[PDB]
Amino acid sequence: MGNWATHVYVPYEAKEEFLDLLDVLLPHAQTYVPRLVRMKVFHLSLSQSVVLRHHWILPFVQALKARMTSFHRFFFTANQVKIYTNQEKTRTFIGLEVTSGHAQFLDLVSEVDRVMEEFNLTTFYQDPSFQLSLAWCVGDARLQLEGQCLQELQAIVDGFEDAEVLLRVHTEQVRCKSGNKFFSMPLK
Ligand SMILES: [Cl-]
Repeated sequence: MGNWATHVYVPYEAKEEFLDLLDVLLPHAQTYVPRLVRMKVFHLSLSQSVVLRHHWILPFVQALKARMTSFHRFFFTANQVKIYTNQEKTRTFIGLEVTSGHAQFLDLVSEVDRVMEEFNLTTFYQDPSFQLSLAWCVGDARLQLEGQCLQELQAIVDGFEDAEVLLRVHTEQVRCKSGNKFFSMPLK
């Protein structure tokens, strides 16, 4: 029945205020790299993207639910613009990196990692970061986006009047995507 792309993350509610901020940030970045495309959904990753045999999807989700069940909602800040690539430098991203709340994400990762190991899947990246990805493009666009563009994007965010949309985000759930299936679970 195939091996399914599996990924664990914390959903980010993309409120109108956030999407309307992106309506300013993205065209600004597109003056430097027009081919940037907005992300469709937003979240903070807690696992690598792995592949899992179909037979183990529901057991994996059950194991995750049991470990995530005891964690509480918490607040985080994501208002620092970041340019990053995938490992092979064939995709570039613009994101908002988490500052306050990073430690709480690490605690979630520690429990997700145990479920990964239980299913013979890789644990999280060695030097972890958490970020809301806003937009991406093909190729390595760091030279066009780092420097002047990055500083201008940060100035737009800094000028967003400390809006709670980025400053004090209240997490509510953990979600596992496996193929075209989405399995949610609440934080307390
Ligand atoms: Cl372009």
